[PDB]
Amino acid sequence: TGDERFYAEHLMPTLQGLLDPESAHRLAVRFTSLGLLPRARFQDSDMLEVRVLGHKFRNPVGIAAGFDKHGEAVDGLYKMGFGFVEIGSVTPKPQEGNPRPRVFRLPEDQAVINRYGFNSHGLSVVEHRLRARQQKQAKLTEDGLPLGVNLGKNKTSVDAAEDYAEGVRVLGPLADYLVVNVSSPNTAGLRSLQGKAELRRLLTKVLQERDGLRRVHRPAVLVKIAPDLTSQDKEDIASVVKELGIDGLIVTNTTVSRPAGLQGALRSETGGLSGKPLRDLSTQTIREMYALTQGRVPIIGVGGVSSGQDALEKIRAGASLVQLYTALTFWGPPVVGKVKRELEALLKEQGFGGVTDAIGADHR
Ligand SMILES: Cc1cc2nc3c(=O)[nH]c(=O)nc-3n(C[C@H](O)[C@H](O)[C@H](O)COP(=O)(O)O)c2cc1C
Ligand SMILES: COC(=O)/C(CN)=C1\SCC(=O)N1c1ccc(Br)cc1
Ligand SMILES: O=C(O)c1cc(=O)[nH]c(=O)[nH]1
Repeated sequence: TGDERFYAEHLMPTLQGLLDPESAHRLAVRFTSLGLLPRARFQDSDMLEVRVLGHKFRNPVGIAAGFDKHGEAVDGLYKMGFGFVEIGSVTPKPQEGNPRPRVFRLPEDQAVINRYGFNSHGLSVVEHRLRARQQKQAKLTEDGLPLGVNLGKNKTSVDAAEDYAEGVRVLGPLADYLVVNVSSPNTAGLRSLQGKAELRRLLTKVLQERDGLRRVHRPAVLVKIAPDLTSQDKEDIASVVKELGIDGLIVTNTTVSRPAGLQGALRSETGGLSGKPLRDLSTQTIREMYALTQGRVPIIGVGGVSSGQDALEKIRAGASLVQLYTALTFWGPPVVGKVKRELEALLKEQGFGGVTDAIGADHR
């Protein structure tokens, strides 16, 4: 399309030339929340529908956590053509996150590095925001457009599992799925929650809290993992997820690694790296986790998706659904329909009747 070129060649480079990335993000959140978006001309075909996590998803392409941290732009993101929206991470108490600057573009790499540190309006503020559109969301959910809520921990929390439990109690009843984010690289100690003994204790407490919610308000619970895990850590996660009946995995968060070859001047900033250089590390992590779980645990695949091919690679490796964030920085809103159109094309070329038939196809 005309819109795809204009955004990619003119609008987004202009925005980047005028605004630091934090400012640009805030402007984007505001524009999205007001629906000031190009026409999403693409119409989701039936071949893109997926049923997973107790829900229908109109298309498998979602917005990854971090773009709408505080649940301000949900409706605008469905307008953009996402099949599902995930907000957060949300922490129990409000907190400012790290000092500025804390996000960095690597345009030569089609990558970003961030160290926001869980800036968050907190559970109460987000609860009230979601409550104001709760039945609008119920209708969307029924129509195949579900909502996820991603939960974090405050910086000075003295009991991580209690922070997560509080999130389950407060936002659980407003979500179609919850995400226990134990993979931010930007909160000290947080990734150690991925260890076997810590995850089992943490997850058992999360699941108990969830199961105490009334049936119509009881979300699926997913765990979001890092791309930097050891083999032992992956095996341990898979074991715990099976043991406890965790509903799904989100694979992956940003990487603390710096793959060889990065060109951006800002490559050595501290934080998590996203976008193109994370792509195949994330696809590989999906593949491994799918195998370790016997294909029985739904996976949301994320990291470096900016085309239909990238989405199909993750689906074929084991993802039921995919998410993207960093591709918007570079391509803007038209990227969404681009992914979807390309994905539909490739599915037909590869002889799949729909997305569902492609899930895990590389393992067979
Ligand atoms: C600026 C920024 C902020 C993020 N904040 C969060 C977050 O609060 N919670 C979370 O689970 N992931 C967070 N993420 C990670 C993304 O959800 C996603 O896992 C990652 O960026 C890989 O996808 P991408 O390459 O399409 O950006 C963030 C990513 C970026 C770029
Ligand atoms: C001055 O800023 C704009 O014109 C923007 C952007 N943030 C526009 S114009 C139409 C549009 O879609 N956006 C936009 C919205 C979300 C995102 Br993500 C990127 C750009
Ligand atoms: O720093 C953050 O808030 C954030 C960054 C990120 O890359 N991942 C995440 O889970 N949190």
